[PDB]
Amino acid sequence: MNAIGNFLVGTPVFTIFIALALGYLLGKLKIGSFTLGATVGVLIVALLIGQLGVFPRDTCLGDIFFDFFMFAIGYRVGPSFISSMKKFGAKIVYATLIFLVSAFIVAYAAFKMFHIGPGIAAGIIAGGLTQSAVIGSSLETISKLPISDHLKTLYSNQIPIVYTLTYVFGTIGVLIFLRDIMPKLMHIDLKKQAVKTAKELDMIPVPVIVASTHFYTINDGSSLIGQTLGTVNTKFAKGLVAAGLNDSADMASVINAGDVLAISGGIDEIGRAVQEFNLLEVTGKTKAYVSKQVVLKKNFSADVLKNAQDKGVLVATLAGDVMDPAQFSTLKPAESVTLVGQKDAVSEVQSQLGRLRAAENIINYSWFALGIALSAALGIVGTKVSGVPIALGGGTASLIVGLVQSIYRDKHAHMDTIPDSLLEFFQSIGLNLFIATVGLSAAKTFISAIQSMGISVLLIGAVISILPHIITFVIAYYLMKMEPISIIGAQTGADTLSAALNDVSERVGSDASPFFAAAVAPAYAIGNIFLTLMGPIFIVLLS
Amino acid sequence: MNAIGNFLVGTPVFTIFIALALGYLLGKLKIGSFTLGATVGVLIVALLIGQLGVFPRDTCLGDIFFDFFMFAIGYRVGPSFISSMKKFGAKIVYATLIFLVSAFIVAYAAFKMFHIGPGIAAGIIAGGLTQSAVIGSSLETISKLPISDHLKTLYSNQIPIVYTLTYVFGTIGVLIFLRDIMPKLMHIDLKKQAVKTAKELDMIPVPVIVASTHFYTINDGSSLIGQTLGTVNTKFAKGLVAAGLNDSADMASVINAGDVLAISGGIDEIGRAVQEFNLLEVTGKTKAYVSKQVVLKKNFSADVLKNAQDKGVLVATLAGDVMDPAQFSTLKPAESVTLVGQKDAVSEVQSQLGRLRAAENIINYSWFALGIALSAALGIVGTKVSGVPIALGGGTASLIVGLVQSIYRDKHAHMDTIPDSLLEFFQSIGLNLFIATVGLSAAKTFISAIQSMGISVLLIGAVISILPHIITFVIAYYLMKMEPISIIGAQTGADTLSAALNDVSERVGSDASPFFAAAVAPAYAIGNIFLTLMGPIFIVLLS
Repeated sequence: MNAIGNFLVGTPVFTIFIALALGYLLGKLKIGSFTLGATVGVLIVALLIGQLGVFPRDTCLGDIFFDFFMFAIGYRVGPSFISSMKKFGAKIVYATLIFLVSAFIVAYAAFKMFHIGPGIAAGIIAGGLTQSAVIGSSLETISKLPISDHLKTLYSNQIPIVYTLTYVFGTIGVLIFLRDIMPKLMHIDLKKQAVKTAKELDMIPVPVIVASTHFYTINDGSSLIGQTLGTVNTKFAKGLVAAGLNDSADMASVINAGDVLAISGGIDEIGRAVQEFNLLEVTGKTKAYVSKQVVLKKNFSADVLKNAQDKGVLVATLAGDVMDPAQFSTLKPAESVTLVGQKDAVSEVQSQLGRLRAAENIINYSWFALGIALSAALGIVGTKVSGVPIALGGGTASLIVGLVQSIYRDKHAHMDTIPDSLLEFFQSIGLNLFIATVGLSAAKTFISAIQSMGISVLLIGAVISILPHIITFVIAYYLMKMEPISIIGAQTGADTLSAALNDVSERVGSDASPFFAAAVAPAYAIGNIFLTLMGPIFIVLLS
Repeated sequence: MNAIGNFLVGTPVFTIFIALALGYLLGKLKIGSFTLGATVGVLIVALLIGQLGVFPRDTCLGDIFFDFFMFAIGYRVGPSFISSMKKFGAKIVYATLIFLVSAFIVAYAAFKMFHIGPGIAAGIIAGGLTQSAVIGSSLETISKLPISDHLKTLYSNQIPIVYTLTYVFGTIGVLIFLRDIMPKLMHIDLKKQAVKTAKELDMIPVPVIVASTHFYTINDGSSLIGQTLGTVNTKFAKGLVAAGLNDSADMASVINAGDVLAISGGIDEIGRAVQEFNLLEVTGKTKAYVSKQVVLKKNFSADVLKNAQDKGVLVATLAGDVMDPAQFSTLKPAESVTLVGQKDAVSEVQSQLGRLRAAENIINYSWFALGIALSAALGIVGTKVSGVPIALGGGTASLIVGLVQSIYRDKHAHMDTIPDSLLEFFQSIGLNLFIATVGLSAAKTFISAIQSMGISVLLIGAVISILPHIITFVIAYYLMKMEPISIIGAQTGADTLSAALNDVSERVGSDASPFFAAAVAPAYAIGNIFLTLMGPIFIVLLS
């Protein structure tokens, strides 16, 4: 099997993209009502592939794709972050500070009970709590510690192996617990509860009747013949604007036989007018009638918005449904109205109302590249506390950069934005590629550590990974009376388990995935910082 | 400036994603009617950034993104490749074999005239003809050559520097020549000529009247009252199918007052029926009426397709427009029909006609990953000819894999496909990232080679890069009577200038970009192979 092993280690792209192809197929497997999922299928396939030969750890593609994934989450959760935090931000920050202290207490108790060594303790924490930087901080701390050189070398060798052994369960077992067992224990369905919580806020509006233009043709003998376009437009009720005879929006032309009288507004109102006047619909071939999206200026005038109907343009909300005139005063600046009608009339009320909103299909390459560059530059930033180095790291820096960038773009919508399909693809493939890389990097060491310290360390790692979640769940749900989706998001952020984000978001759906990411984000930063600090203090205490 | 240089070299992601952000902004600059373009803006910004400090060449992100770009082109050009090759494939293969021999003749003549050394000759060819593997093949050949060790070392040192000096002009000047000067010299507009050539084939159909369902409400006193749904459906002309009273598609129910009579078909025909019966349109709230896309089976029955109208389902082409019944016999198998109507009736005729077609919005992660893995595995393949190693390489292997994968997916459409927006984003960012990486890698050597061999080598490289294009253009347009877009595509493929693909495709537009890529692809492979072989023979001849 030396040929297969040599080929797989020689070509890294082939291995990481053949573990990402079979991994998804394995994830699509459904047993009963339980689906393995893409992340668990990739972490299972990558280990088996990595058993074939030795694979060095690749920090060149995996880290960049993880940065892309974190930026995708931060950009997708941008607009709703403030609204989510105003409702549930202090509860989440009080649940992130309970999981961490509970994990500290449980780890200390187990380590004291089972006389666990310092290196094994730091490896177990780094694996079960799914924080990789713990190994580096522990290496630095054990280097500083005044111990014998042989003991320091032994601990520094023990740390990576225990981390690799425990990390396998700390990604599958914890994810299964907080994704399948947890909703059942809380007597709720993840999808249903997330949708209901998102409906409690203004996230998912009902589909609205879009207001459009129909090119009706006037037949001879109609009562509309012999009357001006302005007269007919005034005679029409709200939600029915005459956009102009033929291709002209002038208000003084008379309706002679053989002319097209384009009518804009809602479907039911247009149908009532059609039944009233016995008009015949014709699929008119004209490019002079359009719907534009206008971002209102800082001092948008109410008079022009009110009189756009008189000018011949239908004003509507961004969704597409026509809005009541009383809403005109209510809405705002920075709100995006939609102007529907003739080109000449829509290009003037827009000129007096604000500026055109950029469509979602266009991709802002400069915006995306600047976001990635600033994410890297901010992840560089760090500081040392009590001789222990900490930093924002790729995850936190990318999350913050995505948040601020999306908020700025939402505030000023005249600039283009990265499409949601692209953001979803990056969110999916970025985390899965990182999981594949780390699983391929650590499979032989995992099977080797099955033989030595195989059972005790694995079981203690499972206990330290599972028990804090249980106690924090009991405290939050039975005493702190949270909502289930907030509990799950706060725990996922506190544990710093990025693998759970993709799976829980895909089970929730795109409707409340922004709510889940918003719940995760504040917990994620505090969990990252405290878990990074968790290793060195444990090493100092135990040894 | 040592702090800035150290930070930029230390963080590679920051540098390559800050040269990709300012690069696009510089590319958006428009002077007169000439736009620099994204690729030239990135190659200009990256050189200035690379003058700050020394940057090692990164083959980890740039090569993978180039593979992604080539796969994106190969997948986008998949379905139309055979149709394009049947019309213009031999002309393109006869223009790829003229550019290469012309370049050989011109390079040999210039090298003999100016007593150009072997290493400088190989570097000039590798730079002007934009083929990087030439430097490696030349290094191997000069290693084999029985020359003095000092002379071999001198040539091996000279090759990279001359390549770096000449590569700057061989990407900007040639692109400008074949993108701006060439259309003007051919008295055609690139966009207009490409659109006309695509219209000559069946690529861009005119927008078609989509056939939909309108939920009309029957009012009291209507002539439709007292008649069965089947009777009304038979009384309706072609293109008007009664999809069922209320939410039931049964053919025997009578039309009582207060019922919704959903009518499916074309807008103008529905409007004529509305004028005939004075029906009132209502935005009915029902999810039981849908349009599905059905891929016909190998033995699709004509009888069921003909009688779908009687059953209560409108059959239409994949575009959306209703089709004539005589077209039913014409168709097929593998053609995708569209069935519009009630859920119960559409889920049965589909069951007897074939299988549902997968929507474009869904992304096939397994398909994409398998494509990338097979691209890498095929790029591994190679062989040696006359002691000179050649291989398919990333470009050719990825192009072939994308072609075959897209053709297979088009043949069997029941499986999902990678979205076109994602393919476009990869095609854009993949090449630009590679350009940024190579420009950052070679800027100090470029400015240094400005001082030594600054003018003569640069001018000879420009001549060898430009003149073969001119003579092959004259031969093709004035004697071989080609079309302009085919000439441009064949030259771009023969020169193996992947940087021109993105810019010419973006100027052409998405309408005929598949035609341009199809014209490029066969030229690209032969150009790659012959340019790879071009170096060693020149070294052997000159020295």
